[PDB]
Amino acid sequence: MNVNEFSNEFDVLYNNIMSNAAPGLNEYEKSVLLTKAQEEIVKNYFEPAGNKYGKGLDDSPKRQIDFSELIKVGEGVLNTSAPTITFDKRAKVYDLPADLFLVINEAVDTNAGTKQIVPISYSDYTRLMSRPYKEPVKYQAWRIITTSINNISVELIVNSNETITDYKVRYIRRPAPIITTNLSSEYGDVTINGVSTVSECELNPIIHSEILQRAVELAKAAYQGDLQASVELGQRSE
Amino acid sequence: MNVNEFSNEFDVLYNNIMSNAAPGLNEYEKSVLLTKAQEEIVKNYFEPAGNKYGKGLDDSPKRQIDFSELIKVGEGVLNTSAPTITFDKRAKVYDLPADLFLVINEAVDTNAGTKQIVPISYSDYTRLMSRPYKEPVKYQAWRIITTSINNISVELIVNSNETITDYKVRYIRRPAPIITTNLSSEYGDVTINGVSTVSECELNPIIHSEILQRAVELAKAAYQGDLQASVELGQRSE
Repeated sequence: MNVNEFSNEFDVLYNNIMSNAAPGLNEYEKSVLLTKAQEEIVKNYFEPAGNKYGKGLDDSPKRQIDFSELIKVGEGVLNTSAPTITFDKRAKVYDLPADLFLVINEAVDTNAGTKQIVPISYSDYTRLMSRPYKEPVKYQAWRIITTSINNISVELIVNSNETITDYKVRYIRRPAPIITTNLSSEYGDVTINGVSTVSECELNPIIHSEILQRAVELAKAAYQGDLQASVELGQRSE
Repeated sequence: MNVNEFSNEFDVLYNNIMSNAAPGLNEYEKSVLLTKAQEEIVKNYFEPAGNKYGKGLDDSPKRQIDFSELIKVGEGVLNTSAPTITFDKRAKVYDLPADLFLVINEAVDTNAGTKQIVPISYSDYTRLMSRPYKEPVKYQAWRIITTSINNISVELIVNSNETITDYKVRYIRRPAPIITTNLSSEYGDVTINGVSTVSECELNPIIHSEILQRAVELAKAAYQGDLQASVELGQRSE
């Protein structure tokens, strides 16, 4: 659905079947609600417990087609420019892509061979560093996040006696805003996420209906003005 | 089969087929279990009562070929370097090789010809020195272990008016550890028997599968962790 279809069809649902019976939303407000709705839909359909089916990213064909146009593969760049301090002796700091939303697969190409990266929690790190050897298994590497400035920096703790030659990251790209008009034309300097012009949906058409319905629900709740409605539909913001 | 194949097939037999797969083992853990299994298999197979067949070192072609790659022949060094207190006034002290696991044959070349060394027990020593003669039979010599520091020292008793020219010892060499990967680490160098570098199995490939099976059994016994498993699988340490 083009942006013009998202605006026209919001009023067949929010505005009492385009009857001007409900309050009436500007195009900036519709754009804001659509952007928030798409963020909510992505977050809910990612986590299995966030949706109504109990199914996550790759738990059904529908979920696979939902995130199909967000999945991106990018390389990490060595953060040798800044001589920071790492928590681990053998940690090579790598910076991740800027348009990163959620990581789902990471791999590192060493001289010994490719090794799947395990994002290791702060408890497992303390548990595995209390042992004699203190290295990953032969076919894996660890990863912990470190001091990050306006980006995402990750320490790659690969086994000693090995050098990192590559670092591939497969992640969900940050969705672009949904904007139904040139905001600068009538609204002075309002931006949704830094873009003031018409922005289409960068998602598969399968979830456009989901996003529009969530936007309509959010609009109706924000206008009913009840605290109860706001807190109830705020549950699904995550 | 090389160390890589030990580790790969160890994973295959341990956790790559099991239904509710357990955490994979670190290479230090795998090397430890392989070395322990190696020593256990050697000790089981040297003693007939230690294995189900009732067959010892040389009781079948398989048992010969098992230790074929572990047999070594050396010479004992006369221990006149420093003074010492021999239990028997007419015994010459000799030092065995450091890498000695088990003695299976000894022989001494005197001026009166070669003589097979019979390791006499302490009760046999007491019985034999109660007789009027107190010397070995024609074509043999007697032996008892004496004060040993850092290596076995040995007291040889030959007939009167006989000088020893050399003392050959057919023994079983101490098995070298099986280490899958260079255990060098920035957090601390760990060793199996004092060596951190990669170490292949220096025994015949006929028992490599045997060592792997014993390693898997020990791994699963450790995984269970109850006193029962440790007690019943410690019976085979010997």
